[PDB]
Amino acid sequence: ATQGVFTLPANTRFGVTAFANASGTQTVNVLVNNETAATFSGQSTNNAVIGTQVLNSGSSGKVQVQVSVNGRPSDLVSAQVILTNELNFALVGSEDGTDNDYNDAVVVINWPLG
Amino acid sequence: ATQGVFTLPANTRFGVTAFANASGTQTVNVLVNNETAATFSGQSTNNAVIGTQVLNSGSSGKVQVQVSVNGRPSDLVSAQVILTNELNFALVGSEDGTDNDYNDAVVVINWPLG
Amino acid sequence: ATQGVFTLPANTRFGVTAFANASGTQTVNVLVNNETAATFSGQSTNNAVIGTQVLNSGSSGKVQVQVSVNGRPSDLVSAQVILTNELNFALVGSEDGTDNDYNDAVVVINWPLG
Amino acid sequence: ATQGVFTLPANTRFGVTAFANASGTQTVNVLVNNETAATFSGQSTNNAVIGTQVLNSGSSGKVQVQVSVNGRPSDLVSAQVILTNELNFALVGSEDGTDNDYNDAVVVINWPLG
Ligand SMILES: CO[C@H]1O[C@H](CO)[C@@H](O)[C@H](O)[C@@H]1O
Ligand SMILES: CO[C@H]1O[C@H](CO)[C@@H](O)[C@H](O)[C@@H]1O
Ligand SMILES: CO[C@H]1O[C@H](CO)[C@@H](O)[C@H](O)[C@@H]1O
Ligand SMILES: C[C@@H]1O[C@@H](O)[C@@H](O)[C@H](O)[C@@H]1O
Ligand SMILES: [Ca+2]
Ligand SMILES: [Ca+2]
Ligand SMILES: [Ca+2]
Ligand SMILES: [Ca+2]
Ligand SMILES: [Ca+2]
Ligand SMILES: [Ca+2]
Ligand SMILES: [Ca+2]
Ligand SMILES: [Ca+2]
Repeated sequence: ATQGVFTLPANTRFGVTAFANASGTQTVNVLVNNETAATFSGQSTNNAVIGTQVLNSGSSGKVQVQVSVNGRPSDLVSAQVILTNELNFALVGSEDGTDNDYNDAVVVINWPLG
Repeated sequence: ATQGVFTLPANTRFGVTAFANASGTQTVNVLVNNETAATFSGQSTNNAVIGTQVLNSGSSGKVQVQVSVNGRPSDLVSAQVILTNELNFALVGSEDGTDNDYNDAVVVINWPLG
Repeated sequence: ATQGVFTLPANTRFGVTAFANASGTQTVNVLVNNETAATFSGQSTNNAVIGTQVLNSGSSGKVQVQVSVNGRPSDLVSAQVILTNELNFALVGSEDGTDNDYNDAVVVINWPLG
Repeated sequence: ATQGVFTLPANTRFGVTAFANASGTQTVNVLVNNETAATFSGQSTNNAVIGTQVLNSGSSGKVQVQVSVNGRPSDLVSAQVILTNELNFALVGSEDGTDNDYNDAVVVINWPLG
């Protein structure tokens, strides 16, 4: 099943934050309406924030997260959770190797802001 | 129902990260085994990452999040999600006022690390 | 925070199913646009399905679950989960007593159908 | 990533419930410790409960859901969500074709019971 793709309300600002837990350098791309809107890279085995940004979901609301390590696409897991019918999380884990911890890059998207 | 209380794996490192989306200055307290282990604070209406820290869940694994604004406790919502039976997120929203956006302080706990 | 309230896409069919795990008879009311659209009741300590039905979310998409036992509303917990950006679950637990297992009536709403 | 595999607490009763939304007849097999413990089959495009049963997670706590149509395995998605640190839902969707609604068989596992 496709993972790392989310439909947000149109024209809405959202936060995106990435963490690293891996020997490999993680590259996280965030695409809005199929175009790159943010890119974070970094290396940590201690959950360091490797980037945070606020983006607008645009006319389509389509947001996609991709993760790669030295060009090799990571396998992704994802889901969206909504609390009290108001607060949205779109969550992504990724695996760059064999241990299947799926934390090598972790991406959190949250909305609404403000 | 009680919110913002999570049972983590014992003796295990986790990340805790807080975001602010409010006019009021937020204070987030993270308790491990009923003792304050981290405090974050800030003021942003644009998702500032007011704190992020790696903690150990200790012998009992009990982790609790509390949020206050100028000394008044905020109302909390929370849940835990698990992806691919391995990757864990404990999620907290909080409301300091009347609009019920529940994003005034947002806290994400993630494990495992490394 | 309010619990058991969900915004579905407008005019969309959804499933609603309730289970019982308690000594007392559970009455589950499902409201669409703030009117009772279905009512289920039954008693089980073994997760019996006490009702299942297909409903339409109507013009507003507003769906609410309420649970009553022994003449009093139960305390509710809830969340919505979306898998692969397609499959939606709106989940409700409820507590009628003192043990805080929150399973006394469990309600599952799922969409889309077909 | 692997989907449809959950680790439950050992020796614990849980509910498993399957729904169908597809032209193809769905077959759902629920494995406990790698042996089939329940099986449900049926065709519906209206969310029929093609089966619901109480099982015991046994010594291993390993529960796996498989879905097929006339022997052809469906693609699975899944996640687990925990409410108020107490109430567990393990969720499965499945896709037997090309439209990616992932609702062709939907399986919900809930615990604890009683
Ligand atoms: C050496 O192990 C670490 O690094 C690899 C490669 O980045 C990760 O897959 C793994 O989960 C660990 O974080
Ligand atoms: C002025 O409104 C903003 O600030 C208040 C007080 O902090 C929040 O409750 C609200 O959601 C907005 O973020
Ligand atoms: C005809 O379309 C229906 O049946 C196919 C095959 O079962 C499903 O994949 C699809 O989602 C619809 O439910
Ligand atoms: C048999 C018992 O019945 C009620 O007291 C419930 O609140 C308990 O959770 C338990 O199910
Ligand atoms: Ca890894
Ligand atoms: Ca890792
Ligand atoms: Ca607010
Ligand atoms: Ca706010
Ligand atoms: Ca109870
Ligand atoms: Ca009960
Ligand atoms: Ca399908
Ligand atoms: Ca279908």
